[PDB]
Amino acid sequence: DTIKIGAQSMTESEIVANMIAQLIEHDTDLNTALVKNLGSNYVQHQAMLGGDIDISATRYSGTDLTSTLGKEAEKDPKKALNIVQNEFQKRFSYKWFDSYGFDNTYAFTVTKKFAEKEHINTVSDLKKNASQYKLGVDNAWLKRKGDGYKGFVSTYGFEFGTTYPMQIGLVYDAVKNGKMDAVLAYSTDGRIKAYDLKILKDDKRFFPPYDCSPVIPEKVLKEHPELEGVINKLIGQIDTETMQELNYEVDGKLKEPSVVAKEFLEKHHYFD
Repeated sequence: DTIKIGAQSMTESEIVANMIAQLIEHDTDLNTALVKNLGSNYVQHQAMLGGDIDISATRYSGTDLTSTLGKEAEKDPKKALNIVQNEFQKRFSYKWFDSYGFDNTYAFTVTKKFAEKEHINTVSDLKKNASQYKLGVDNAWLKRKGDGYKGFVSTYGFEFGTTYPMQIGLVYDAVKNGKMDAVLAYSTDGRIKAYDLKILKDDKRFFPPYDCSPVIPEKVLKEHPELEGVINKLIGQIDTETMQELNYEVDGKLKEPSVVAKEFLEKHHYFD
């Protein structure tokens, strides 16, 4: 009776995974374990297949759509969501829930200085001097299909001078400190606001939506009928603006994801 909760290696996945674990134990007698440092959605998916985790705390619609399901990058939020839901159900009997209420999308990000200096408002504005720029990206974007670099190139019609892959958590100082001209940040990271960075408009709508949801096998839900009510408490409850604050509590204020989770659940009375 130990529910195994997967967290991807993002602050966000850790906060949400602890929130799920605590809400489970508060409402139930099921205990819980966290399985951290899953490198990606593929790692998260494989582990669910093998039964190493019972719950993905965080999955993102555009990410599994273009990799796990091998589909085209659907550009509409609603349609892209319905497609992963019906496909996860049809293919695996896994329930991809409705969103928590937030989108966590790749976002081209620069300092306000650099954008005045280079006159940048949109991702197409980068084209003009692109080969002069250094771009910071995560370990996994350059090789991704459909929504990765290969696809960025054939949509936007240019490449950056040099691309630097690094742990996502480092792209926020690297851009503030002039070490990169641009980075491919994640929009729910709270350091974008905290460092007064600028998100460039994705003017060609290259990126799919990345609405965030928990995923749990039906097999696991039927086995523990009191689980879905728990998870249901969180659905539609965390907007982007809230998830940016929560993330910042860990990345900026250096609090444990467990403490951030506890404090959020306490503020909302554990949603009863």
